[PDB]
Amino acid sequence: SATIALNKRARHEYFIEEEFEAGLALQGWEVKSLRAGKANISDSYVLLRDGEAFLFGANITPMAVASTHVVCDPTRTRKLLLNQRELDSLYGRVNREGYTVVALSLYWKNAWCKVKIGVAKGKKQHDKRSDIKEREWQVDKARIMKNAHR
RNA sequence: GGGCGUUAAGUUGCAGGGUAUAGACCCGAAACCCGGUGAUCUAGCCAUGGGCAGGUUGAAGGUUGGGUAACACUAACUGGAGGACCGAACCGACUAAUGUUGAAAAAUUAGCGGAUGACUUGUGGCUGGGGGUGAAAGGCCAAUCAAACCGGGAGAUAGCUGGUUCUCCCCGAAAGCUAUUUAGGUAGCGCCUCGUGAAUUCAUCUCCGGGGGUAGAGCACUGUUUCGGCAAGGGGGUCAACCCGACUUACCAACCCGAUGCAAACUGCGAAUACCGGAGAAUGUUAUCACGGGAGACACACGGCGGGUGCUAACGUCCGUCGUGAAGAGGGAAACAACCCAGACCGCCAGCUAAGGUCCCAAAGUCAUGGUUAAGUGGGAAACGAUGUGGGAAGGCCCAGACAGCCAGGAUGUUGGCUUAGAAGCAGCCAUCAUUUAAAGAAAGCGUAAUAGCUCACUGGUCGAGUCGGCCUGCGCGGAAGAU
RNA sequence: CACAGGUGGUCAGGUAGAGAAUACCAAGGCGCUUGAGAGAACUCGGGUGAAGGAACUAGGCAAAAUGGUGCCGUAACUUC
RNA sequence: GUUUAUUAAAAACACAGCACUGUGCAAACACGAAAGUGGACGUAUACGGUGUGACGCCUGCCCGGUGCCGGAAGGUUAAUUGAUGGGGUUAGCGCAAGCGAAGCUCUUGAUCGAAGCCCCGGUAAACGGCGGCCGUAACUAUAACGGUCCUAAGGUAGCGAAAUUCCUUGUCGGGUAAGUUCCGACCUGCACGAAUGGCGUAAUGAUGGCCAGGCUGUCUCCACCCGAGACUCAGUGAAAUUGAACUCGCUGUGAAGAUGCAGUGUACCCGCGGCAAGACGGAAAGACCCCGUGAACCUUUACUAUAGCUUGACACUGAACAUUGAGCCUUGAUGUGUAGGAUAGGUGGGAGGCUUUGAAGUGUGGACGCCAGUCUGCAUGGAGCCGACCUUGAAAUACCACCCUUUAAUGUUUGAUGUUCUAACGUUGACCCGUAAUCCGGGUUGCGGACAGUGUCUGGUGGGUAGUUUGACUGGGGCGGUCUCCUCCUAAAGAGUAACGGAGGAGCACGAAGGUUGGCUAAUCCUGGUCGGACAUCAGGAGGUUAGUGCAAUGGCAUAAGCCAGCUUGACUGCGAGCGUGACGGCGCGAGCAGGUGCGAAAGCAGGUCAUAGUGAUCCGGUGGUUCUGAAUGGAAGGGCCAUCGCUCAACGGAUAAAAGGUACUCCGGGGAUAACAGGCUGAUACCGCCCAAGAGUUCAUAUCGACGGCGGUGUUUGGCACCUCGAUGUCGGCUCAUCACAUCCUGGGGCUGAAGUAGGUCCCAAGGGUAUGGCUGUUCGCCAUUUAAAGUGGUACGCGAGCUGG
RNA sequence: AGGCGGCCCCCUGGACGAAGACUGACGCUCAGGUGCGAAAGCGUGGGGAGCAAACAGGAUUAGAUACCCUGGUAGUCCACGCCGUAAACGAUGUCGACUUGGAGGUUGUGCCCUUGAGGCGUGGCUUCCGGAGCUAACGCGUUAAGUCGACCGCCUGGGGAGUACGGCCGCAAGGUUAAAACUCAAAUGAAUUGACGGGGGCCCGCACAAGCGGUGGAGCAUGUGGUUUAAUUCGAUGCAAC
RNA sequence: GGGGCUGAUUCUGGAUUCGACGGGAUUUGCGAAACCCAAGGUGCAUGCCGAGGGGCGGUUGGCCUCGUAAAAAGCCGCAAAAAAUAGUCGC
Ligand SMILES: [Mg+2]
Ligand SMILES: [Mg+2]
Ligand SMILES: [Mg+2]
Ligand SMILES: [Mg+2]
Ligand SMILES: [Mg+2]
Ligand SMILES: [Mg+2]
Ligand SMILES: [Mg+2]
Ligand SMILES: [Mg+2]
Ligand SMILES: [Mg+2]
Ligand SMILES: [Mg+2]
Ligand SMILES: [Mg+2]
Ligand SMILES: [Mg+2]
Ligand SMILES: [Mg+2]
Ligand SMILES: [Mg+2]
Ligand SMILES: [Mg+2]
Ligand SMILES: [Mg+2]
Ligand SMILES: [Mg+2]
Ligand SMILES: [Mg+2]
Ligand SMILES: [Mg+2]
Ligand SMILES: [Mg+2]
Ligand SMILES: [Mg+2]
Ligand SMILES: [Mg+2]
Ligand SMILES: [Mg+2]
Ligand SMILES: [Mg+2]
Ligand SMILES: [Mg+2]
Ligand SMILES: [Mg+2]
Ligand SMILES: [Mg+2]
Ligand SMILES: [Mg+2]
Ligand SMILES: [Mg+2]
Ligand SMILES: [Mg+2]
Ligand SMILES: [Mg+2]
Ligand SMILES: [Mg+2]
Ligand SMILES: [Mg+2]
Ligand SMILES: [Mg+2]
Ligand SMILES: [Mg+2]
Ligand SMILES: [Mg+2]
Ligand SMILES: [Mg+2]
Ligand SMILES: [Mg+2]
Ligand SMILES: [Mg+2]
Ligand SMILES: [Mg+2]
Ligand SMILES: [Mg+2]
Ligand SMILES: [Mg+2]
Ligand SMILES: [Mg+2]
Ligand SMILES: [Mg+2]
Ligand SMILES: [Mg+2]
Ligand SMILES: [Mg+2]
Ligand SMILES: [Mg+2]
Ligand SMILES: [Mg+2]
Ligand SMILES: [Mg+2]
Ligand SMILES: [Mg+2]
Ligand SMILES: [Mg+2]
Ligand SMILES: [Mg+2]
Ligand SMILES: [Mg+2]
Ligand SMILES: [Mg+2]
Ligand SMILES: [Mg+2]
Ligand SMILES: [Mg+2]
Ligand SMILES: [Mg+2]
Ligand SMILES: [Mg+2]
Ligand SMILES: [Mg+2]
Ligand SMILES: [Mg+2]
Ligand SMILES: [Mg+2]
Ligand SMILES: [Mg+2]
Ligand SMILES: [Mg+2]
Ligand SMILES: [Mg+2]
Ligand SMILES: [Mg+2]
Ligand SMILES: [Mg+2]
Ligand SMILES: [Mg+2]
Ligand SMILES: [Mg+2]
Ligand SMILES: [Mg+2]
Ligand SMILES: [Mg+2]
Ligand SMILES: [Mg+2]
Ligand SMILES: [Mg+2]
Ligand SMILES: [Mg+2]
Ligand SMILES: [Mg+2]
Ligand SMILES: [Mg+2]
Ligand SMILES: [Mg+2]
Ligand SMILES: [Mg+2]
Ligand SMILES: [Mg+2]
Ligand SMILES: [Mg+2]
Ligand SMILES: [Mg+2]
Ligand SMILES: [Mg+2]
Ligand SMILES: [Mg+2]
Ligand SMILES: [Mg+2]
Ligand SMILES: [Mg+2]
Ligand SMILES: [Mg+2]
Ligand SMILES: [Mg+2]
Ligand SMILES: [Mg+2]
Ligand SMILES: [Mg+2]
Ligand SMILES: [Mg+2]
Ligand SMILES: [Mg+2]
Ligand SMILES: [Mg+2]
Ligand SMILES: [Mg+2]
Ligand SMILES: [Mg+2]
Ligand SMILES: [Mg+2]
Ligand SMILES: [Mg+2]
Ligand SMILES: [Mg+2]
Ligand SMILES: [Mg+2]
Ligand SMILES: [Mg+2]
Ligand SMILES: [Mg+2]
Ligand SMILES: [Mg+2]
Ligand SMILES: [Mg+2]
Ligand SMILES: [Mg+2]
Ligand SMILES: [Mg+2]
Ligand SMILES: [Mg+2]
Ligand SMILES: [Mg+2]
Ligand SMILES: [Mg+2]
Ligand SMILES: [Mg+2]
Ligand SMILES: [Mg+2]
Ligand SMILES: [Mg+2]
Ligand SMILES: [Mg+2]
Ligand SMILES: [Mg+2]
Ligand SMILES: [Mg+2]
Ligand SMILES: [Mg+2]
Ligand SMILES: [Mg+2]
Ligand SMILES: [Mg+2]
Ligand SMILES: [Mg+2]
Ligand SMILES: [Mg+2]
Ligand SMILES: [Mg+2]
Ligand SMILES: [Mg+2]
Ligand SMILES: [Mg+2]
Ligand SMILES: [Mg+2]
Ligand SMILES: [Mg+2]
Ligand SMILES: [Mg+2]
Ligand SMILES: [Mg+2]
Ligand SMILES: [Mg+2]
Ligand SMILES: [Mg+2]
Ligand SMILES: [Mg+2]
Ligand SMILES: [Mg+2]
Repeated sequence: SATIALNKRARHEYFIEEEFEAGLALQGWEVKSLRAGKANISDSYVLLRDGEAFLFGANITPMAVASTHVVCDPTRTRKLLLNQRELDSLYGRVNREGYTVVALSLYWKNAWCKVKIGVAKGKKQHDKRSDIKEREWQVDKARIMKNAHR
């Protein structure tokens, strides 16, 4: 009885180029967090290591049904996965410059928990001009509706 | 074929046991309802009268004047508004003692608040009970109020309570089953009576006919579990400490073999008793079922016995089976319904006896031979101790002098290096074999800078009868501290 | 009940006081329907107290103490 | 200011000020069934209802629940409404069945029908409602911060250990020598809050809490004195109580704490004044607690009613016009199956009544208009258009018209909104008159008018008003749980046999999963083999009931009662001796026999399932059969018998067609049959002693503690039992006094010591003497101040109310 | 001075000119005082169409408690009261005297034939240029920020702070007067030169759409990034490299 | 403290994250640790004595080598910090 989660504060920040739809591997005492709607995907960026992708930093919180006692950790290098013909080429995409690949949403389709994947660009950035083209398009079309009609 | 009848003499009286409908054995409710009666107190209200002694405080307005151009504002003066103050009569009831079959079924005493107001008050009219009135407390409406009081249906009703009065004689229960808006009541049965009718009927018991699955027992099986052999392969290697790993102890590991367990929801075993059914002797008031009259009771405790609950705790709970209590007096357990003995027809200044007792209170063995106790246990309770004891079976020393006495010897190797601080036995693991054996410890025990030592272990010697220490026992000592 | 009870209106004398309060008095009234005796504990109503002052205790309840006019003097605070 | 007279003056109530809402005056509302009467001889700046309470600053979010307001397209529906239908009567056909015309009937209820409700918005100064969880900052501290789930929406203005805050005496500070109260702040507000009002606030309060001065018998600790009682003498002279008394102490027993019992100790009989521990002292049939299928009031969306309040029907109740509804004078009369001069003939005869029982041209004013055409009318003419068909699963709008999925005029025909009028009625409008009368009647006129208001019926509404249920069981009640039925065990070897004792199940499934006939016979493990895989299909081997029974558990099963295949229906009709089974109701087992089966050839077998669970009394009604009856006869609308339907009536042998709560305003009947305090009885837990040695303590078990475990004691603390007490012993603390125990707090004696001495530790003895004052708190306890030789642990109805305080 | 905006009536302040007569400095400034004083806000009542904070909803939004839309209450309106701050700006206190011009616009007046809208004059207010001269300049510039006089308030660097205490002032909101410790050494007005603008106009270039090709699709030639590496020896590391 | 509710959108039922990871099966080829024999190739050979090793050390008690007695190996410790792009920013 939980709905589709999100980590929306990335899309108008980075550059998103090509998208991939991963799976996970949940590691022992911490799944009903997602079933209840408790999550933290704050600054979750997949460090590619050993040909074996991991999520780190994300604080999926423990539940309260499972006693909060012999539970696992909120943050853990959780071993992500995804099909070989989709994984085995993205190293050449991501391993060049100040790139990481992030998590996007811990949604679930096909009765099954997921995580999204998309290659990112950088933060040391004048990230202005395509937040400027919006007000150099909306005001422009208002001005030219005014001009063409009026 | 069955089921229900024809084997049936019934009515109307009178006495009577019940059941029925009427209050239905009697007294006893809070209330519910129908008529009535009350607003002399009180609750509000209404018309018409009265009361408020004495002091204070000084509002508004008004002047005499400043103030401005008027106003505003302001100075003293007058004027006396107030749910204003202090404090009488009057009200009111806050605090405290007294008084509580007091003086009074709500008050005295001493302090207290309001006291020209939403006041108080005289007298008189109005408001009716599921109604009034209410600064509204569920307070008040005649000392009574979450529906006043007075008659009536009222003999409301009470499945609950206490009482029910003359005598003798007979028999004599139950506290259980089921079912209950049912647990405290009643019904049907089971149990006691009174009458009728009927059979060796039932009852006790020897032999005989049988079905059991309790106790006890047993582990193939449901399931349990300890250990060895058999044990795959393992997280441990002492050793790589990079390795294909030098691998093996207080480790686990299969359906496995051998042994041992336990057990209400385990049984291939299995009584004792209990019960039903036949055959037979005696015996008893036919004690037995069948019908009929009338019950009572359905709140049971203990005590033993096999058991669920509880802590093998209760004068506990809840059932089985039996005795007693209830419903049972008598004796003894000091008294003490249940315990142990025992059934009170009645009288006797009559004998025998059960249980329990036989010094005295007090009725009887100061009896006997044989023991045990020395603790006033007997006269309140143990895990545990012990040269207290009494008995018995041993076992090893025992006169080729041993048991404690009493006297001597008690070591070289070896301070073993160590590791402490010096390490001889001493602070500490090792090997303590052995030189030299009459016999003597790389040390049994102390100590402190180590020490230095010290005895002893273990023998020799002296010395002239029992020991020395383990079991089994009856009796007993301590542990054994409570409130008048 | 010959009961510390309960009810309204009319008149207010002297003397110190603001005054019908209170005090002592007049005119008028009554002296309280059981009385005598002794001077215990104790109860009630009462007076004062060495020294300490709330230690008492639920809490200064009670008691004590203040108390009248004239004049001086009089805060934070306020809707003045 | 004022209230519980007769225990409560307060923080209660009431007030002015405000906010809303109702009310157009015959008000609105209330009492009275009505007449009227208040409101008010007033008129929205007035009155009623409710909410909070002066002013000062302030009064935030939410309309989902709930109510109220408006709105009416649809759903929804009474009273009326009887069209259709459905079943019996009887003229008559029935030779005898059966159909059965009108009439009276009995039944079913299409159709017209308002409010309400469903629905549409609003409104919180209407009832009310106002969240979680998680993450980072400069590691410490939180988190402005993002995350994301639900609601209608997340408590903002101010406040906050408070009159509210348990844990809690939260923390810190001031006040104190010390402060569970107080005062200030702080947030972590279990469970503050904005008109059931928040935070301030001067003034007052017989007010709640607290601190200081001055004061004192309030106190340490009382002393005299002043009186009235109390005491003796004289006079009068009572009550509440009482089974009876020749009425001692202790220990034990005992419906369990003795003035009476058993033992023992002590006591000359009898007064007088005091004291109040005991006679469970005296009063008030215990009010707390609960059983009662007693009782009262009270509430709400508990049950049915019911005053009112509203909605419609008809009557009181009337006429013309606009709109009507079916009707109401004759049939015009429409017509596509892809088929097509294209507007086609239900059964039926097969082709013409016409043609003077008077047909069309052509232009085109209506109309079916997929332009194919047409229902074409008729405004000046004196006359022949169609029929088989051309495409024919269905031949002509060429020839009857019982006249239709389809439609018109002219009059007739009645419901509603319309409108107007007055004659019914209202007039608590005006004026005159009875007359001396503001009522009443009568008249004059004016206004309103078929509304309104009444009656009967009916719908929605409705704690304003009344009647009552609200179950029992229980190791006291409520709370929870349980209640029927099935098997085991408890169940003590026949049957039976308890608890809120132990573990489970069931409210069905099966037209085959039943029937007979013939067969067939298990899991498990190993070997071998294709994708074979850890367990599939196959072959053998062991295996020997360790599998399976449509489901729980037990007892069975191999002749199988399991697993297949073949047949087709005995999961039969009427009976049933004779038994097991319960109190009965009643469920259970059936051999054998009559009818007609099935299976197999036959002897034989089947009245269910391998058995035990899978259900429900009675009434009340509907259906079918029913030569049972049939209120005079003959029928039947109805009643019997037979088959059979509608219950989680589950509290299951069922008090009703349907039923929750509060009482500390309380009331009656009872009981220790059952509670709270106390007594008794256990004694696990508590406490206090002992026992075993891990070890600590430098070496060294016991100077001194002792983890692992043991035995035992007193009868104190928390608990269990329900014996005594409910026609009543009063219960926490403090104030007052003594007494006893001894497991000792000092004083006293001694031992051992990691005891040098001062002092210590810890046991052996010993109860005779002593055993504190303050603050906080009700407190005992507790904390702390500060003493002290020490400030003992306990029992004694947690000593002590016929002696007091009453916090 | 804020402010003042249809039309009319009533009542009324003030200005400016005509040509005189008139009293003779009665005049100027003014701390404190008194009075007015936008809009907002507050109190009492009213009326409340539109508009429209807080408020609700939709979005835009990485977020949006805003800009946009959709609705909508405080208020804006009236009357009577207090408030007494505004960029209450011409950021220029009041009164005077003088110092060259022009172009307007407003209103009043004298004369000439105004035959017609005409001609030159003196007035009054106001706008725009602009000389002398002054200001850092910007600019003002007979209405001065020029030349002088008469008083009057006001400043002594920015923050702190126009804040706190305290007094007055009112119901309040806060108006009213008005410190300091401390802490930087700049804040600051004009101008100029760059650069930039989601400011402007104007212009270019295969930079743009017009059209043609291939890149990016799979392989394959070349280089690089990274991954591996005893090492694969360095550099080229968006635009300007592969 | 007891009592109820919540423990994956199956809630009396049968996962398909097609999701590179750990463990298993099938298809597959040539090295002896996946397997074996001395003929097809071939000489001074095997082992027990005994002895030794990369500026330096270690392991299988042993991997190259050696004949009456001494010189040379694959991997591990002391050390090229063998961080390559470092986490999301400016200083
Ligand atoms: Mg028969
Ligand atoms: Mg007779
Ligand atoms: Mg009789
Ligand atoms: Mg009074
Ligand atoms: Mg009082
Ligand atoms: Mg007074
Ligand atoms: Mg007064
Ligand atoms: Mg009350
Ligand atoms: Mg009374
Ligand atoms: Mg009454
Ligand atoms: Mg009554
Ligand atoms: Mg009667
Ligand atoms: Mg009676
Ligand atoms: Mg007898
Ligand atoms: Mg029952
Ligand atoms: Mg009974
Ligand atoms: Mg009873
Ligand atoms: Mg008899
Ligand atoms: Mg057994
Ligand atoms: Mg009989
Ligand atoms: Mg009885
Ligand atoms: Mg009983
Ligand atoms: Mg019994
Ligand atoms: Mg017994
Ligand atoms: Mg027993
Ligand atoms: Mg017992
Ligand atoms: Mg008992
Ligand atoms: Mg008996
Ligand atoms: Mg007896
Ligand atoms: Mg005895
Ligand atoms: Mg006898
Ligand atoms: Mg004799
Ligand atoms: Mg005697
Ligand atoms: Mg004798
Ligand atoms: Mg003798
Ligand atoms: Mg000797
Ligand atoms: Mg007097
Ligand atoms: Mg007298
Ligand atoms: Mg005296
Ligand atoms: Mg005195
Ligand atoms: Mg004196
Ligand atoms: Mg004194
Ligand atoms: Mg004190
Ligand atoms: Mg004290
Ligand atoms: Mg006092
Ligand atoms: Mg006094
Ligand atoms: Mg008062
Ligand atoms: Mg009163
Ligand atoms: Mg009272
Ligand atoms: Mg109030
Ligand atoms: Mg609404
Ligand atoms: Mg609502
Ligand atoms: Mg309607
Ligand atoms: Mg509100
Ligand atoms: Mg609102
Ligand atoms: Mg942090
Ligand atoms: Mg609290
Ligand atoms: Mg406080
Ligand atoms: Mg509140
Ligand atoms: Mg509220
Ligand atoms: Mg005597
Ligand atoms: Mg006694
Ligand atoms: Mg007695
Ligand atoms: Mg006497
Ligand atoms: Mg006496
Ligand atoms: Mg006395
Ligand atoms: Mg007494
Ligand atoms: Mg007595
Ligand atoms: Mg008594
Ligand atoms: Mg009683
Ligand atoms: Mg009673
Ligand atoms: Mg009237
Ligand atoms: Mg009621
Ligand atoms: Mg009950
Ligand atoms: Mg209970
Ligand atoms: Mg049995
Ligand atoms: Mg038996
Ligand atoms: Mg079957
Ligand atoms: Mg067969
Ligand atoms: Mg079955
Ligand atoms: Mg008939
Ligand atoms: Mg008949
Ligand atoms: Mg008849
Ligand atoms: Mg029943
Ligand atoms: Mg019934
Ligand atoms: Mg009794
Ligand atoms: Mg009892
Ligand atoms: Mg009893
Ligand atoms: Mg108690
Ligand atoms: Mg008790
Ligand atoms: Mg005992
Ligand atoms: Mg114990
Ligand atoms: Mg020692
Ligand atoms: Mg010891
Ligand atoms: Mg008692
Ligand atoms: Mg009692
Ligand atoms: Mg009594
Ligand atoms: Mg007390
Ligand atoms: Mg002692
Ligand atoms: Mg000693
Ligand atoms: Mg003593
Ligand atoms: Mg003594
Ligand atoms: Mg005792
Ligand atoms: Mg006591
Ligand atoms: Mg005591
Ligand atoms: Mg007493
Ligand atoms: Mg009290
Ligand atoms: Mg002149
Ligand atoms: Mg000034
Ligand atoms: Mg304004
Ligand atoms: Mg207004
Ligand atoms: Mg818009
Ligand atoms: Mg200013
Ligand atoms: Mg300006
Ligand atoms: Mg200025
Ligand atoms: Mg100015
Ligand atoms: Mg110029
Ligand atoms: Mg200047
Ligand atoms: Mg100037
Ligand atoms: Mg300021
Ligand atoms: Mg520049
Ligand atoms: Mg620029
Ligand atoms: Mg082009
Ligand atoms: Mg590219
Ligand atoms: Mg390409
Ligand atoms: Mg390079
Ligand atoms: Mg270089
Ligand atoms: Mg390049």
